[PDB]
Amino acid sequence: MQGDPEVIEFLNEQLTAELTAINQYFLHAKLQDHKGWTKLAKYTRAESFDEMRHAEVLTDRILLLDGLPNYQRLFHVRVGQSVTEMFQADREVELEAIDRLRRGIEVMRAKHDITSANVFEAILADEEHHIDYLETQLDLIEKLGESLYLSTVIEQTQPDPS
Amino acid sequence: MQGDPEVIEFLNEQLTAELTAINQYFLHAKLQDHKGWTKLAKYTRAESFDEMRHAEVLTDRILLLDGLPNYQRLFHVRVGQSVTEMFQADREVELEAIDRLRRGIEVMRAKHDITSANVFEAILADEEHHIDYLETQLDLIEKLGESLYLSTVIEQTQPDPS
Amino acid sequence: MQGDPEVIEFLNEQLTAELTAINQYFLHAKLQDHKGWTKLAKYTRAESFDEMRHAEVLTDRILLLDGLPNYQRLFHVRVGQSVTEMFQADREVELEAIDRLRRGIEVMRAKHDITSANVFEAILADEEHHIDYLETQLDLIEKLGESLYLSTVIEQTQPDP
Amino acid sequence: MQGDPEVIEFLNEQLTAELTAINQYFLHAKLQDHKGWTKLAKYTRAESFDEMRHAEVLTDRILLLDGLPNYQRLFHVRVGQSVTEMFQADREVELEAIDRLRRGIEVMRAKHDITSANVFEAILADEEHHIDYLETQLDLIEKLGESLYLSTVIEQTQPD
Amino acid sequence: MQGDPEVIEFLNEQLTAELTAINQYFLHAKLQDHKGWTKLAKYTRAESFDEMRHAEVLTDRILLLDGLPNYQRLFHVRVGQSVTEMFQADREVELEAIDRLRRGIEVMRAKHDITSANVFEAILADEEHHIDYLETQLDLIEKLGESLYLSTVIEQTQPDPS
Amino acid sequence: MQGDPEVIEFLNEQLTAELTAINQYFLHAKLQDHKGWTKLAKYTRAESFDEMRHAEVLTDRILLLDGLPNYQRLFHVRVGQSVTEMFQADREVELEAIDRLRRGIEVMRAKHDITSANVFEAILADEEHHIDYLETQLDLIEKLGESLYLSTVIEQT
Ligand SMILES: [Fe+2]
Ligand SMILES: [Fe+2]
Ligand SMILES: [Fe+2]
Ligand SMILES: [Fe+2]
Ligand SMILES: [Fe+2]
Ligand SMILES: [Fe+2]
Ligand SMILES: [Fe+2]
Ligand SMILES: [Fe+2]
Ligand SMILES: [Fe+2]
Repeated sequence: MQGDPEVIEFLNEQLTAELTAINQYFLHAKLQDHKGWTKLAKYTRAESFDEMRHAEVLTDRILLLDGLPNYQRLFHVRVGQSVTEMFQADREVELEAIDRLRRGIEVMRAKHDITSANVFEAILADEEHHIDYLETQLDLIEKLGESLYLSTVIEQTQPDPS
Repeated sequence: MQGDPEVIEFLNEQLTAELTAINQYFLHAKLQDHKGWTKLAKYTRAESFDEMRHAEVLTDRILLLDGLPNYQRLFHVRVGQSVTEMFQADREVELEAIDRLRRGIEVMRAKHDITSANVFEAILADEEHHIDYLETQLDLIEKLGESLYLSTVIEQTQPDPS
Repeated sequence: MQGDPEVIEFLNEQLTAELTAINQYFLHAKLQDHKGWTKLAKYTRAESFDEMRHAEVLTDRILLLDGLPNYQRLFHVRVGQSVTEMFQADREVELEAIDRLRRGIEVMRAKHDITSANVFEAILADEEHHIDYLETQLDLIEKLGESLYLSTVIEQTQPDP
Repeated sequence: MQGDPEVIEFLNEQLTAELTAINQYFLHAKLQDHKGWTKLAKYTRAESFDEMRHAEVLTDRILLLDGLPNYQRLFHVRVGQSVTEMFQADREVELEAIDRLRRGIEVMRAKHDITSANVFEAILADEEHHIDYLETQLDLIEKLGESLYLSTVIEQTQPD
Repeated sequence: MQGDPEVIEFLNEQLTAELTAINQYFLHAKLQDHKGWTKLAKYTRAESFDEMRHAEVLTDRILLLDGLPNYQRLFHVRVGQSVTEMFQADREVELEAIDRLRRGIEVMRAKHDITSANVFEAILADEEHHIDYLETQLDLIEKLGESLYLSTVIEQTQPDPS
Repeated sequence: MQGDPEVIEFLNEQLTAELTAINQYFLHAKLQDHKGWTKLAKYTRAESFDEMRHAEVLTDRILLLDGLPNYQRLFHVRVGQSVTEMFQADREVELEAIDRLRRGIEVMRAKHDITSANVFEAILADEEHHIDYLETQLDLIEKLGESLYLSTVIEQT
């Protein structure tokens, strides 16, 4: 039971993209946390955890196919100062991810392999949901005003009592 | 046993510093309470209690060595009318405390003492966290605007543990 | 709606006296705790906390009338070695407190003000109770002696039961 | 409040080495779980999570000093097929980490810094404990024999 | 990993001192209980258990660093009759421990190892606390009087139900 | 009340032997725990605690007789690197202990003391039980083998 080499390379590329997503999301979460912004930090921390779960399932599937996952390669990492650059870079990486997912799902369904294809469209759906969230928040910050919007994520108003 | 005068005088100076910090922070919390701003008052109250604990432990340490803790003399306590200048004053007294503590801990580690060096380390860490929070707060208020930021604290607390 | 000066410096001076009292009481409690006299330390700590509540409410009232609280100045703080001198110092402090509080309460009661007078009889009642306790303690120490009283108060902090 | 270049660069190097260690531990854990050595898999997962928390505290400290942490560059990672070589790779990365750590702690204590010195002290202690575990396990495996140890570590109690 | 025998011999000295201290305190606790003196016996029991824990940490550290823990060497064990000389002997034992631990901590921190330095710091703090207790109780028994002091600890009852 | 010198000497020798056993058991327990043989370490700590309680009751009895216990002096302590040598060391120290116990029992019984006889009987029974356990482990290891015996006791939790 050996998979095709193109299947292995597609899984490896997706795994590399997931690792880059993990690193970028964690570094961002730390940046917003240091800036003091709380809700953004916790939401992106949850997003990073979800990406780690995706990496888990992908590496299990590729390991079952009798392959050697490569944990050495990593794509480029982008950092900015304001929230707009955060959202723009995240949108870019998710867009390239969706393109790769669509190509991979098409070819995988073409070349008689399904379970890998199934986890492919699962990751596809999750990432398209994340893109929708990112796009709607980008629109909201564009319309609302940067300072006025950021007045929302930060609040010290005794949240402990409940 | 009995301690050499250097450690005793450094501990007494530190005691004076934390007494000044306690008085300054309590007055800041009370004045913040009068102007209706709520959360800042409770945060500063917690800081005041932390400084009270620091003074208590330092007094215990100095009294262990058969010294004479001084409570007669204080430093110059200063007051502000708006948020910016009291934040600045807290930062100033904090920087002075950090520099003096670093010098004393170095010279007193050089003269055979660790336990009091350890308590100085603890005070250093707590004061460093306090100054980092102060600096982040100052940057946020300068970026966002005094009025808009002040709008975020006045009400809508709702402490209901039950 | 702000009050006249005479009331405000009366309150500010009373606050300074309270701050000196809390510092002296805390120092005495810490010393007696180190020496091994535990129950005395507990009582002195309770007294110090009550005096701190006094200071807090009194400065709240000072701020109420659009005042300018000052924390810079302090009265004299005295220290002792045996229980006798500590108790005597506390007695002198309390005597000055009651005298000055009475003069202040009457002088501003004669000037169409009530709430500050009210907090003043509250403080005065507390100080009268405290001076009563210190007086009876000193009298009992005189009646019995020194070593026996310490034997009564001293306890072994075993912390193993 | 800004820190010196030497301390921040030491922090960055340690963070990078630790991230590589996290990745390596996770990889070995997954391969151990694949072949049925479940107990080793649990142990490796616990160690990887501990390294994750250590990296989190390290990046918090470096970001405290108006630093710029890097998650881009990594060091080389190695993999193994049997227990002996993977254990040896673990031990050697631990040794290099502790050596760099001792040099850094001495330099920083000379350069008037305390909090970072304390956190490197804690990390040094934990890596000392972990290297002790690795060495004792390697010696036990050597004495006992590979087949018997593998028979010991097997679970085979999968519910379905 | 291997150790330079300086730290090994310092740890062995501390180990032997701890063992002899354990024996001394255990004997003194038994004797005070025989005299009917209860609370002193309980406190000595607790501090003897503390010293045993210290010895356990010491031997754990010496075994970790690839040492050979020697338990054959024992220092001098001395006894008394009244409370005064028992307290005095405890005081001098603590003083010797403080001095030896001081020399060891300085010389070994001058040798690029700090973990055993940290455990030495903890032990030093504990011993300073214990010697402070010894000094204060000796001073109070001197001032108060011996028989009147012993009247405070004696109690006439059956074996206390724990 | 006043005891006889010979029974006091026997009690002191017993106390010294118990202290030596405490030392050897604790050191052996730590050595075995450092190598991952968990269950043996746990049992050895249990035996050490038993020896401590035995030493404490012996101290109580010897102190009852208006005598002075001995703590400065202790017997020789022996350590090994494999399981067999420590097992034999425990066996031989227990053998010499049981011999001295029997002799002291006879002499002090002839010297009219009674409660000491009972406490020596209790310690005798416990030491005999420990000897039984040691011999059973020894011949089990001998017949079965070093490797498999070490394998069946490691935990790695
Ligand atoms: Fe994660
Ligand atoms: Fe994904
Ligand atoms: Fe402070
Ligand atoms: Fe308070
Ligand atoms: Fe008062
Ligand atoms: Fe690491
Ligand atoms: Fe014990
Ligand atoms: Fe100790
Ligand atoms: Fe025994």
